[PDB]
Amino acid sequence: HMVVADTKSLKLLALADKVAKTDANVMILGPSGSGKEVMSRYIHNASPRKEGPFIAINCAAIPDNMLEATLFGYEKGAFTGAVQACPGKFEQAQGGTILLDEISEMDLNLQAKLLRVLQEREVERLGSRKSIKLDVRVLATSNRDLKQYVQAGHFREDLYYRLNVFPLTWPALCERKDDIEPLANHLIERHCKKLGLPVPSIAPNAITKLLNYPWPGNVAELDNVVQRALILSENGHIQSEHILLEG
Amino acid sequence: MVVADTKSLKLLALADKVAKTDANVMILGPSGSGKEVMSRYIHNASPRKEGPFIAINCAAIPDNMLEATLFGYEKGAFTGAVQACPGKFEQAQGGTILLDEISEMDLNLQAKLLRVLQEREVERLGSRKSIKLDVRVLATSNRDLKQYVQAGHFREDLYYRLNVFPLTWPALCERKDDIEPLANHLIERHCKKLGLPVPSIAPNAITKLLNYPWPGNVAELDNVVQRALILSENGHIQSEHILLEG
Amino acid sequence: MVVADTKSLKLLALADKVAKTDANVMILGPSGSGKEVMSRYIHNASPRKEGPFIAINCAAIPDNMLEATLFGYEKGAFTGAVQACPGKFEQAQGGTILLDEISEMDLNLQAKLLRVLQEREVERLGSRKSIKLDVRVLATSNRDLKQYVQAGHFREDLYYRLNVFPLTWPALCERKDDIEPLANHLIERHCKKLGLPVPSIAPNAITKLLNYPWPGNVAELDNVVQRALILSENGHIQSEHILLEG
Amino acid sequence: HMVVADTKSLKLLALADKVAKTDANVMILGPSGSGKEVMSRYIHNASPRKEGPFIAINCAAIPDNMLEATLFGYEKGAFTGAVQACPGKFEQAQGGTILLDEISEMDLNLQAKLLRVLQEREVERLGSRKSIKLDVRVLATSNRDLKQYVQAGHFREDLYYRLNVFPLTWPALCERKDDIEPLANHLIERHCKKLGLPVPSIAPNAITKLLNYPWPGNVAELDNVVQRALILSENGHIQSEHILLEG
Amino acid sequence: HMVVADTKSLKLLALADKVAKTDANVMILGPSGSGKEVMSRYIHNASPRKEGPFIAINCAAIPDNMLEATLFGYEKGAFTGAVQACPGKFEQAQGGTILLDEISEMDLNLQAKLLRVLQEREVERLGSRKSIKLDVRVLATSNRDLKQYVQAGHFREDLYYRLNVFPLTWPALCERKDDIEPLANHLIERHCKKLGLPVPSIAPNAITKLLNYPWPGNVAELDNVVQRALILSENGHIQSEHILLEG
Amino acid sequence: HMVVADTKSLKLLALADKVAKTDANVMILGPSGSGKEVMSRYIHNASPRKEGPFIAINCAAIPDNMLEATLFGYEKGAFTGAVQACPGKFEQAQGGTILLDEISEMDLNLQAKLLRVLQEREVERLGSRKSIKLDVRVLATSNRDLKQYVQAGHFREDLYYRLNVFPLTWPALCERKDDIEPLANHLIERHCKKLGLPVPSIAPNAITKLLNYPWPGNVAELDNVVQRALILSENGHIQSEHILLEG
Amino acid sequence: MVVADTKSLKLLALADKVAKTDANVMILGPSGSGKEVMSRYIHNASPRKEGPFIAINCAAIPDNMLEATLFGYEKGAFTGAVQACPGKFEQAQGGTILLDEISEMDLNLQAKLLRVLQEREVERLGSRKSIKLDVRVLATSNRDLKQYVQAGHFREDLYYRLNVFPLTWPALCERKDDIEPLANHLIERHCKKLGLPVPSIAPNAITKLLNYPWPGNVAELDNVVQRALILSENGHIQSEHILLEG
Repeated sequence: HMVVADTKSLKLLALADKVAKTDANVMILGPSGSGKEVMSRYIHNASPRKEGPFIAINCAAIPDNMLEATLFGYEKGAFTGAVQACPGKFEQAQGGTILLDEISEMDLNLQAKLLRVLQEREVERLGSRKSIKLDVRVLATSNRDLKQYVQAGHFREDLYYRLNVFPLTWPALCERKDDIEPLANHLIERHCKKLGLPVPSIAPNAITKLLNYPWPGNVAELDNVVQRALILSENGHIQSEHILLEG
Repeated sequence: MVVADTKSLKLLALADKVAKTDANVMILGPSGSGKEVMSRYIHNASPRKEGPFIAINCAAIPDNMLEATLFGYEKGAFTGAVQACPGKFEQAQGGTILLDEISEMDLNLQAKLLRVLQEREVERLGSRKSIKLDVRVLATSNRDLKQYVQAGHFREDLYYRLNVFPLTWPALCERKDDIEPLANHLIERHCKKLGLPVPSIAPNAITKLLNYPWPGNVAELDNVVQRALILSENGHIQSEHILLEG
Repeated sequence: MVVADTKSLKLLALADKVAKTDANVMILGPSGSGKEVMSRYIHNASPRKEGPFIAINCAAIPDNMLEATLFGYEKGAFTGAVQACPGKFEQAQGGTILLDEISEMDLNLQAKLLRVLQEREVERLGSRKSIKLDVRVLATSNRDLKQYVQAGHFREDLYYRLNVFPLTWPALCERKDDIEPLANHLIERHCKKLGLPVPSIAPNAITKLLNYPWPGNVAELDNVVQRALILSENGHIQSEHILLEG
Repeated sequence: HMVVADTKSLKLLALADKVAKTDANVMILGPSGSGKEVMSRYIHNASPRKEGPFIAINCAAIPDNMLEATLFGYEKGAFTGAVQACPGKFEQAQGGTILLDEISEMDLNLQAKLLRVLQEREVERLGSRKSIKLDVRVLATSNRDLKQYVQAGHFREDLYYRLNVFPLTWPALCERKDDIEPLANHLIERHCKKLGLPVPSIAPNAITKLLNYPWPGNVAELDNVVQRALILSENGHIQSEHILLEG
Repeated sequence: HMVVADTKSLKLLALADKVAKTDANVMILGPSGSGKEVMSRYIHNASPRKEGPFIAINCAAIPDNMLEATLFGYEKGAFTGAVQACPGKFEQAQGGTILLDEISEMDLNLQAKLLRVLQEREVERLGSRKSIKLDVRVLATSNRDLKQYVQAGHFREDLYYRLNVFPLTWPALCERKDDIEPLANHLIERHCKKLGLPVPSIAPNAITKLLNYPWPGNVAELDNVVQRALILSENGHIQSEHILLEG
Repeated sequence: HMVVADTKSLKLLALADKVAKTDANVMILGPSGSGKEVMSRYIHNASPRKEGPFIAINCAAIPDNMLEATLFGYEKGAFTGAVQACPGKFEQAQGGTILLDEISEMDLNLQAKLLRVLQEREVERLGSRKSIKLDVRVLATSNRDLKQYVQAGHFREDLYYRLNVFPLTWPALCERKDDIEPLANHLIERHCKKLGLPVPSIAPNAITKLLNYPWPGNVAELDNVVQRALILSENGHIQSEHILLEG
Repeated sequence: MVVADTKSLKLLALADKVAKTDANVMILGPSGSGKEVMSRYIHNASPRKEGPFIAINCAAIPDNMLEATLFGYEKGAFTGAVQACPGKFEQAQGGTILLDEISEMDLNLQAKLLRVLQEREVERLGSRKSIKLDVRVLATSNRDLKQYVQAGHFREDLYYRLNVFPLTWPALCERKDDIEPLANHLIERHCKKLGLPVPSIAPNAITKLLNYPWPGNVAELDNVVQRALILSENGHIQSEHILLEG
């Protein structure tokens, strides 16, 4: 789960705890990453719905234009290709929490649909006129200023406010450098756990080399550098020579 | 309908006058929930009080189903119409219908609405049969309709038919005396909905709310208030709990 | 029907001249409902007064059904033609038809109308059978048709055939002596259809109406009047009850 | 038909009398009007085919793009809409005269078909390979300088030469003011005769008022002014006040 | 057939006699005129195929884009409208001569099909894979510089050289004035014979009037002026007064 | 058969003899002509695949976009028009040599297919997924610089290197004047033999006229001049007067 | 593999360290045969050396069958699919697949590829059934992927998945000590597949080959070599047989 050390991150987890015990929609802003989903589950496991299902969907990763079809579901013959009936992600997240990752990639028409789901607390599959009563807690993320996206006319203003009741800005890695070392060691361990290998120590100069890199790719880039260093050290003591950043 | 500003009370005074009549009411101003509740205020003060109240947001209907929802359709009137379905005008029989954000209707859809208003009857899509209509019409626009007409995006004849009695529900910053009662209203109905006790708002917090221009109006006030309730852990809302934009 | 201005009376005097005949009357001037009441006046003053009077607005028919309603259509003449249907020309047999806003016809629709006027025959879309017509034709336009012809949007041959006896029904500000009698008529017919006793207008209210340029003409006057009746609560309309966009 | 008095118009009828005796194609030039057809009928009744049929078609007045279909005819199913077999206008004008009014409205493809009709003296209906022998004399009109229209590439040069064997330019009404008074009297007469009314006289001042108007609408406009004067005079003596022109 | 008198034309006919005796493809260039296809016929009847068929097709006059279908022929159903099988123009000109008039109107694809016909000396109908063996001599014309047309990418270079073995340029009427008087008389004769009328002569003053006109329409215009003159002269002797030129 | 005399031409035939013994792909460059095919035929007859089939296809002469269809072949119903099965040019060239004349006319997709054919030594018809083992030597031509064509992104680089293993640039006729006279005589020869005529000689002055013309049309243009001269001389002695160049 | 240049030897040394793992390898540099020779080296040095090795060039598949051949497809999944067909991933089960020139995939194919890497399972086109995959992934680009991501033509998330262990296989001029061993190698395999004795390369020819920049790299060297063998009549290759760009 969430492993931090920087004071700004600790403050952000503190806020995450306050909103967790409620049913408010959480908007996780900041650069795109995987932490956002690490917090989403954290919020879930801290919410009164910890035993409920946790469903995640990335609105910027679904090919063949099946974002709409995945969210709301569809009946047999709702569109060219719909060979079967299929429950939406909202249905699978009944009594639990759904995560709409990268929500800023929804077209204006899809937002108008999503708005109705939030308002009516009911969902209807594509090609269906039957509504489904919904008890689902909604989380969402965005790597861009939604307020300006509303101004640009690419996002609904009404939907914007309904989702920004409790925004949390999960910052880049360079703005929380105290998180780098705990995160680095965490990646080393979980990768050693995959292969039954003992976790190796990490050199001081290696750490200093990591702390002083701006990390434009954030956690995703850190995971690469670490995994790369583990290859170089052959799962052994990693030193500054094993740390190859874009420098 | 929670108001307190003297200019808002004047507006409710006008609303009480048209309520007694069957006149088309156009509620102007910025988009919001108020235009929706001020329309239902009129209904409950109208001779059609006990009648049905139908609302439709022309800027919120997905899949281009605005026309199909208003007038209804017969089976197979368009690709996807797998059943018969009455229009919102039919559902508003003997009562009131609200055409929220009416400026979103295309010129063709305006021509159909015009026919409905003048002939007091409606026809479903893919239907030749007219249905006699006894419906009081309310509408809403966040645009200057006259400027919209002159821009050639709105029918002039339809404009005058809907603009016999325009009420302009202003922005929240030009009716600041409504802000404190509104906030307490928003807190209450949110707490009641969640089965929680209603907290009060500290004097400093009120001052903080009154001096914000509210570019998002009521929709933003509900935001701030719901956020404050989370920060206050459902306790009394202090100035520290009110985050506006920074 | 309800005029008092000397230039309006002189126009109705001209209306009686053509009424006796079967000549095509072109009614020019601002887009209004007043044009239809004069065309009714022409009909009721014509030897076809006992015949039918059918009106059609060429700028108010949705779903591109202007051609379909004028000429009629057989079953399956177009995708949607689910039945046979007589045109507006057939219904006006032995009487008078009013082609309101005739400047909205596409050049192709004009060529078909020209065919009807010349041969005194009509044929439904889908049909090759022509129907002998005995119909007197009236038309309107808020547009300089001569200018429209030069702009290549209107047929020159059709123009001259309809411009035998052009009558220009002027704007409301160019016939202000009609304003006061018209205002009382709008009050009377509105109150009567709502079962309310008819109120009169205060002198100050009259002067206020006479000195407004009326960019919306009779359509706008009806708005202001109905608005005043709401404000006056069906009492005597005072100067304060008259809210125009000054 | 025909009512002239101007010296330049009398010469033009004199020319019409010469081609009438022949089978030559006549191109009637000048501004569009009814006079174009009444001279075509004058030629026909002065022609050896005077007992033959006279067929007229306005190429600029046939709706639904039925120009080609009306001229050549069509068998059942030649195009989407052909629910029957139908003879062409050329077939109807067999042994007589056909009038192609405003011929400059034909597309270059339609011209190519008309060309082969003039050359081979045969016509084929749309959707038919069966050719029909034709004994038809051809007349045509145009409000356009066909030579300029040829040079512009909108008209076939070869067709231009077959049709402009004997051009006759029926001028604007202002270039033949001596025709105005006889023409006005003709209109007053035929209207009153159509209603069984006695023909009224026309004041000298009314005549002079008509003579000094340029008539941009030519004969078509004159007919309007005359009718309007009859309406105003109540079929009575037309005076210099029943003549409403422009102002 | 050929009615010439100018030494310029006589030298061309002299050249025509040489190729006639051979099977070489003749390219007749010069302004578009009926004049050519008289030479094409002269070439044919002076050729060893004088008893064979003579088929002429004008590539710029075939309506409804039926150039390719009439030249190659089709089987039933080769295109929308083909309700039967139909031999091409090449098949009809078997053992004789075919004339491809205005060959510069063929699109690059049609040209590629014609090229293959010249090489393989066999043709296949549209919608047909069976190839018909041919023994046809090919003649062609063009009113434009084919070389320039090749450089403009509107004509195949290989096809150009196959057809331009023996190019004969049939000049404008003004560049061979001594042909005018004999041509004029021939146009009067064949027109007067066509209508069963006695053929008249042309006055000397009328002759000189014809000789000093540049003839931009060439012999299509000369045939026009003549037919118009015969109308005015009432089939009598043509005087200069009867000759109305466009100038 | 290759008839040359220029020292630069003899060098290319010397090179051609070296590759003929091998199985390498030969790219013949220079202006488009027929001499490129008679070199392919030469290379074939000098190759160990001499007795094998020689199949030639011009990629710039196949109408109706049937280039891809004729090369690879197709099964019944591979495209709208494929009414039967049909073997490709590669199949017909089994155990022999194929000539891809003007290969620069292949679209990038068709090039990617040809590349696979060269690599895997297999071909499959359109609409078929069964592949056919190939034993075919590939020769190709191009009237343009393939390197610039690759740089222009209109030709695959990898394919360019597979085809330009042994490029031979067959120059224009002006860069090898010593070939003109032997070529011209050869043309006079074979053009006589097809008619059963005795071969005539060509005057010294006439030869000199040939040598000093730049021949922008090369061999194709030379053949025209020769044929034209034979027509003018009536298959007799050719003099400088019979030689009409574009001058 | 040939290799003699210190640069290439260090790259192969790095290849050995990543071979023993299941990490995705990114082989960068100009397009050539050498990339797949390294991808095969990585395989034969990996614990999956006895497993299947599947190669697919994303820039060489005709008729847009890149997505189809990679993922596989059920019958009639697209207009052309007349049969079921397993994808390249299915064929590379328990072994290694090489996605050659991966920068040619469109953003959609990249999204599909991403899910395959994440979930370690694939589903054919027109199929809902997911196939569990034990497949090691190698990839190749002749393009700066980082820049390609910034240009918005490549997914950033997919980029970092593949950029765990990037290896840049340089141009032939940046590793000249490989030229001579590579040259003799190309002669050897070309002569052996043609049933000819292998010729040697003269000292003067070697230096002539060493001082050419090789913009076409190995593909050009193989080209130049094969041409030399023809000129040498399969004899020893002299500098006179080396035709480059003179």
